Amino acid sequence: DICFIAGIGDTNGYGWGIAKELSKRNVKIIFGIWPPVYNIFMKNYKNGKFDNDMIIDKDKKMNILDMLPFDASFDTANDIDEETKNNKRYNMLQNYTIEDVANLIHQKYGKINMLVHSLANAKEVQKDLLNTSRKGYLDALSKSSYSLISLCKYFVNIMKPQSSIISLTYHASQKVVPGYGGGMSSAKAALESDTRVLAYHLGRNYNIRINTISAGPLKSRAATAINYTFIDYAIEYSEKYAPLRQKLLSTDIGSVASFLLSRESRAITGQTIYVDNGLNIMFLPDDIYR
Amino acid sequence: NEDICFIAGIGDTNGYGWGIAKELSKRNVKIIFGIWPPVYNIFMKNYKNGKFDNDMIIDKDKKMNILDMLPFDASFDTANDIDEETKNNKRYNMLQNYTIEDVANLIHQKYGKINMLVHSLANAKEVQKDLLNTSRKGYLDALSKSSYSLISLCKYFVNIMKPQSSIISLTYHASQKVVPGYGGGMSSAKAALESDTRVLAYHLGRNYNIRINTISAGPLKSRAATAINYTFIDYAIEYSEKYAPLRQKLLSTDIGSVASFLLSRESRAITGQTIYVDNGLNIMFLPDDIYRN
Amino acid sequence: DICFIAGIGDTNGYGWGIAKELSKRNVKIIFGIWPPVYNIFMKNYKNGKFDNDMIIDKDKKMNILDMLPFDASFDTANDIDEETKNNKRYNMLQNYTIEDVANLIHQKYGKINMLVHSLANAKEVQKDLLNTSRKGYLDALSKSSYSLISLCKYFVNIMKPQSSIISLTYHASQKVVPGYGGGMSSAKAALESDTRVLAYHLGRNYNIRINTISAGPLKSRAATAIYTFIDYAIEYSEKYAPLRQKLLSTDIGSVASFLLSRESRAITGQTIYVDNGLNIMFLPDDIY
Amino acid sequence: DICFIAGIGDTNGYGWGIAKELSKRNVKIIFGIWPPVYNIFMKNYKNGKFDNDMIIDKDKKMNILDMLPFDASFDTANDIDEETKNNKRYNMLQNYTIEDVANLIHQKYGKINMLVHSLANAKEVQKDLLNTSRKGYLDALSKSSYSLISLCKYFVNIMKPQSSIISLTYHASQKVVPGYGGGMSSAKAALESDTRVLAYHLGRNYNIRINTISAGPLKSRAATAINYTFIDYAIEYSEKYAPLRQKLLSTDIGSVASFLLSRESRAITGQTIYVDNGLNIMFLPDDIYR
Ligand SMILES: NC(=O)c1ccc[n+]([C@@H]2O[C@H](COP(=O)([O-])OP(=O)(O)OC[C@H]3O[C@@H](n4cnc5c(N)ncnc54)[C@H](O)[C@@H]3O)[C@@H](O)[C@H]2O)c1
Ligand SMILES: NC(=O)c1ccc[n+]([C@@H]2O[C@H](COP(=O)([O-])OP(=O)(O)OC[C@H]3O[C@@H](n4cnc5c(N)ncnc54)[C@H](O)[C@@H]3O)[C@@H](O)[C@H]2O)c1
Ligand SMILES: NC(=O)c1ccc[n+]([C@@H]2O[C@H](COP(=O)([O-])OP(=O)(O)OC[C@H]3O[C@@H](n4cnc5c(N)ncnc54)[C@H](O)[C@@H]3O)[C@@H](O)[C@H]2O)c1
Ligand SMILES: NC(=O)c1ccc[n+]([C@@H]2O[C@H](COP(=O)([O-])OP(=O)(O)OC[C@H]3O[C@@H](n4cnc5c(N)ncnc54)[C@H](O)[C@@H]3O)[C@@H](O)[C@H]2O)c1
Ligand SMILES: Oc1cc(Cl)ccc1Oc1ccc(Cl)cc1Cl
Ligand SMILES: Oc1cc(Cl)ccc1Oc1ccc(Cl)cc1Cl
Ligand SMILES: Oc1cc(Cl)ccc1Oc1ccc(Cl)cc1Cl
Ligand SMILES: Oc1cc(Cl)ccc1Oc1ccc(Cl)cc1Cl
Ligand SMILES: [Cl-]
Ligand SMILES: [Cl-]
Ligand SMILES: [Cl-]
Ligand SMILES: [Cl-]
Repeated sequence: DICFIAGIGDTNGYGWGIAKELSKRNVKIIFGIWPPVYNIFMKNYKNGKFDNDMIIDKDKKMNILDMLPFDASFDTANDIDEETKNNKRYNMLQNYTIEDVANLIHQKYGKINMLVHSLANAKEVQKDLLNTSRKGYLDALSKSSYSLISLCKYFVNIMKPQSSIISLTYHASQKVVPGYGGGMSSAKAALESDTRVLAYHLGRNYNIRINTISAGPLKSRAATAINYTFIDYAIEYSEKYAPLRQKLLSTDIGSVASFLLSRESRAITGQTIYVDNGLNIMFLPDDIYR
Repeated sequence: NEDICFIAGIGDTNGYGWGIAKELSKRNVKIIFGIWPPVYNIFMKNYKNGKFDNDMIIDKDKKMNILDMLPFDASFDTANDIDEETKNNKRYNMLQNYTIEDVANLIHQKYGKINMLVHSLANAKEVQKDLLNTSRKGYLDALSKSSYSLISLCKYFVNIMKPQSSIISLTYHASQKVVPGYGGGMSSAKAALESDTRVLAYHLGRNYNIRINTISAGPLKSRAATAINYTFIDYAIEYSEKYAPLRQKLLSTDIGSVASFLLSRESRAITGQTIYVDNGLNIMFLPDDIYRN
Repeated sequence: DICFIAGIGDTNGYGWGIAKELSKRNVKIIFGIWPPVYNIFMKNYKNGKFDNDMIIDKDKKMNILDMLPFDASFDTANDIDEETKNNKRYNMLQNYTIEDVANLIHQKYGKINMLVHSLANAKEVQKDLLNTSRKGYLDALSKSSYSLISLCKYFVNIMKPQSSIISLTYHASQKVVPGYGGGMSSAKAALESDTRVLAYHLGRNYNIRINTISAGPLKSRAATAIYTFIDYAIEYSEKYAPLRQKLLSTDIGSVASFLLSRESRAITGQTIYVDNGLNIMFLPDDIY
Repeated sequence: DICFIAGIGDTNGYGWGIAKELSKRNVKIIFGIWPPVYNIFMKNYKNGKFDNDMIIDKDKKMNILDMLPFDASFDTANDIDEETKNNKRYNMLQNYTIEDVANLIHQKYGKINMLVHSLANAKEVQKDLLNTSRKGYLDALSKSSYSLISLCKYFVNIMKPQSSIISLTYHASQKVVPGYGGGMSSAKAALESDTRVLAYHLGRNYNIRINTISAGPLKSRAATAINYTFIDYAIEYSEKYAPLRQKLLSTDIGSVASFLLSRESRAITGQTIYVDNGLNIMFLPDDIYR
């Protein structure tokens, strides 16, 4: 049981919660870390900054097999642009394209069992969809949607039959969340549809499964960066109006992904699964209702 | 405390209830069967003749463990709802406490409060009839037995369940897309069960911190399935094994594994949901003939 | 073109709005009027109380072909219960069952081509779903959902091919609306599913189309009989729907009239939202 | 009432069917024609090759207000690349960018009432999703999805009160259609999501409505160019298994588009309306049951 988790930058996101929960099941875990934060992550980890965040309970802490620099906007080394080659954080680093990381993992560890796509990006997220530029829009689809397909395409050859693949989405794909701008809504819409199409292909040709988890709000780094703030309203609305009022943890999403990545979920594929305390089911805020 | 599950809708070892039972016991969850009185005795005779002994094996070193088996009719909420004919029925008279209220109270006396509840049952007298030609009594019977029964079970079991408890039912994709042959208001009853799962999840969540979901299952050759009007169930299985993204035979235990996950605390942020456990066949639009190789 | 419109009690509901819009397209309209309110309706009509409400524009007035008593609880006269036999409001009336009304319409005007189901009922609507009784839930399904099926079964043989059928639903079927109790949510969910299954059977065997309009909130008599629920619903919708305009009964009538016509002949089994776009929204807008 | 129809390259598509049904309600019609096929269209039209296809009934025939070159690849003139600029079919054409045509329509005809998006393109449609390149994918999203956004953005300030917008999508967005490759599934998924997001911003800022029609299969030039071929299979299945067994015509979609573009439909926005003889509602083939 080896899982590659792409899209860990710190201990505050969904990627860390998935790591944690899978570690609970003695899955070996490999982090794919975006190069602009790689060296920072590695320093904090080496200086024990996350040690407390690695604790599960009395007698298991997390065990991280490897941490690799990983940029899912580049499929192969030939795709790396000149702007990126001329960026100091990327220059120390090698083998950070989807193809390169897949080759490295395979040669180093052999075939793996699970894959987590826990990343997204969009230059113009601050702009509403109507005022998003073409370049901004396509950047969102490239980083947040296409990335999954290419990840699947390069990883299928290094995954065993009956492996499982997970991505994270948001309900803004399906119902309007003002503030979820820059084509991110569009990108999550595509990702949930592509999950179906990929499940057909991965199912039939590889007996590999793929699903997506539509998560509720978490104050991760990426979330707080959208412009108190958007995420703060989102959390507070969720905790007020969700069927289950308890605070939503990265690790609640971690448990469901760990189930979807295991053979326990073997008759589930191509699905969007809501791990959001049931908020998605509500139509009207509850205020007046006695 | 400790995990105890009531599974309403076990009439033999060939249905989803038994798969859920088997997967729950795998996880050392205590399990009580709710068995429809018309088939209660036949079930109890086979269980003691050892006829389920082989179906009860989990593996070389594990066997299922059944805490209790009770007569249960989800047609009746209380004793006073029991009609004249059923009273005169000899399959029912030597059996007591089989109304929804009664079985809850009985379970709560013998064992105290439970953690888990599975609704694994449906009935519809005119299932063989198309929806357009299904009578009012036919339609209301389907809704009564397959949809309202879940609501009543919830209502009565809510006060004998611990907080953080979980509830599941089973549904079929016929609710959302047209399956001819799924007659007699069964389609309508699953549509309602899926809608009711959401509304119940709101009320159960806010007031008791209890979760409820439904599993939309692919085809299984259960006793009931073979009672639908080749036969319906054989085409469904054959079609699904041919056209689903995943070609494996769908097993009751595949539903049971997912059920046990939804019933456990690993799914604590999931509620009100319809979860597809059907090898991904729901995601397909057209048959795959021209395209495949 | 002749349309039977089941579920008119007054000018303030969706049925009247549909009637108004159909009459705009020269469709002849037959009202199915629930017996409790039949007398009152015919009295008010006779004394000219609906005369302003019948004007479409200054060159066109609604024309109403007939007004027939109608209770969708009863498939045949054999189904009428003792309580109803003790109701004077019914004892003075005839041919109000689904079977009888279809026969009467067919005997009187021949085959028709449009049918509108604009009705619902549930005795325990004030009770949340969890504390709704079996009798109450089944009542909601019987009156609000099964009634569509039976209306279809009885009208199919007095309808021409290329006919069209419409009912009204609410988004409580698909997303939680607290206060929409009694199993009304369950009934709308069943109606939307049955709309698909009926579309298949009616499509292949009769070349007949059937769809459901999911309407936004309107301050009808039945709505008010449920802040109050309906004023909350309306305020929220007007606060948050993509479109600010007040939702009018005739905005539904306009879509119903399109769906009932040949212009929508490639559309069947569909739930069409006519609600100022409210259904698309996730979160309140305020801070944004 | 004036409608601009983006995506008519011949009389065999849904664009033509919409133009026909709108002309039937005396709407004035402007075509946005892709420059690569603009000349041949103008030749064919000028020679009478479309006269029979312009016949509506006994006494009415289509009346076209204008026919303009138009490429939804380019938002403004500054976006046009040098290869395109030198291409023979572009270098005598002008004002064919999204912004330029909007401004041309405006000064030529004043403000308009209706806008139809009836285009799609994807350079790698013959490749299944998993095997689609990043560039192909983004090209599908750029031409088939982002273009709607850009059309909206440049047109809103040239639209009259009570204006309405439609585009055309396909059910492969929601359920798997093998063969609908190249990220077209993805693009249609984006389009349907974006239709909701646009409906919100357009409704609240401009009281403008936008919907999408999910059409059944039509033997158009674009459909034939995909691939039993893909389209012949799709039509055969639709005609055998739809609740309504009848040939699906471009005017069937035209009729719905006309409605949605009109004031009869003013309480409808952000929706995906299925015009497919009810095929979308079916689960499995019908063979056994009958
Ligand atoms: N946080 C929430 O409230 C929430 C809700 C719904 C969905 N999601 C989704 O969960 C996933 C993770 O988000 P999160 O909140 O955990 O954010 P996060 O900041 O913790 O993780 C996002 C990660 O993406 C990485 N990344 C960005 N661009 C990349 C690129 N081009 N190549 C490789 N990596 C890149 C960043 O380094 C970062 O570590 C995303 O898909 C997000 O859209 C989050
Ligand atoms: N078999 C399938 O392919 C399939 C597919 C989708 C959903 N489901 C659902 O799974 C659930 C169980 O079906 P199954 O396939 O295991 O068949 P099954 O024959 O094993 O289960 C049906 C059970 O319902 C019980 N029952 C019927 N009426 C009852 C009543 N009034 N009161 C109490 N019990 C009653 C019977 O004892 C019977 O054992 C049902 O809800 C069904 O709709 C089954
Ligand atoms: N008003 C709204 O906000 C709204 C919103 C969404 C959906 N709807 C739906 O639209 C339809 C019409 O409702 P409305 O709000 O216009 O209310 P309404 O009060 O105008 O119409 C309800 C009618 O149903 C009739 N009725 C009740 N029981 C009947 C029976 N057994 N047989 C025949 N008629 C019977 C009543 O006489 C009444 O005239 C209903 O299905 C309702 O659920 C209404
Ligand atoms: N034909 C079907 O069975 C079907 C089914 C569902 C949806 N649709 C959708 O309907 C719409 C119309 O398709 P159609 O089948 O009528 O095919 P079509 O060949 O008539 O339409 C495509 C048109 O778009 C033009 N075009 C392509 N790229 C362009 C761009 N760069 N800028 C401007 N114009 C461009 C082409 O010249 C062509 O005329 C598309 O969005 C399509 O996806 C079609
Ligand atoms: O998808 C999300 C949804 C929410 Cl409610 C919060 C954070 C999310 O994640 C992102 C949002 C925008 C960008 Cl640009 C990148 C990421 Cl990771
Ligand atoms: O729901 C089901 C779906 C399938 Cl594919 C097969 C069997 C099913 O179960 C039933 C079907 C009809 C009746 Cl009357 C009772 C039951 Cl338990
Ligand atoms: O469905 C409805 C939805 C809304 Cl928002 C308002 C009124 C509605 O109509 C009804 C609601 C309950 C009952 Cl018992 C009967 C009817 Cl006619
Ligand atoms: O969307 C469509 C759906 C179908 Cl069934 C047939 C044709 C369609 O339209 C297209 C499909 C692919 C490309 Cl590249 C361009 C276009 Cl216009
Ligand atoms: Cl936005
Ligand atoms: Cl049926
Ligand atoms: Cl309620
Ligand atoms: Cl594909």
